[PDB]
Amino acid sequence: VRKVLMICLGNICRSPIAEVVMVDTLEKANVKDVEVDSAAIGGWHVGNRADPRAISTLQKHGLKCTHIVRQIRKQDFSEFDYIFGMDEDNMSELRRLAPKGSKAELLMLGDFGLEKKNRIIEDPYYERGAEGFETAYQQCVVACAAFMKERLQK
Repeated sequence: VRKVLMICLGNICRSPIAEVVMVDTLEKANVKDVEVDSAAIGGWHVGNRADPRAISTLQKHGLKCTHIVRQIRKQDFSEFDYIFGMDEDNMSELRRLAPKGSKAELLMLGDFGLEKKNRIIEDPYYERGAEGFETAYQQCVVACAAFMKERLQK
């Protein structure tokens, strides 16, 4: 099995969408030997569910989110083949957390598929509405497909 882990700062807005979109993306491609999970850098929301705006955004697109927030752990860097951050702050945090020489490949999700200017998946939490969740969703749809096609399907 190949294992993919989506990471964002709190695991209530961005990475649960990326996790759900990746699973949906694998399903449409009939790729069955890839497991997907998500987790948080920080611990504020551990035990909670995704942001209501993330849940509603996925529903809008016929997807469901039943994920429970957990925090990343060091053994993640030995269990997962691919660990994805959403933005450059994510990448810095993952770099400092990864045990040197651990097997996980650290990638930023938007380096796949998107144009350069659209590669950062921005934290939507502090906006009023859910527009920032929809754009994260659109980005994940493009990025996840491209990653799957290049790296997972060769």
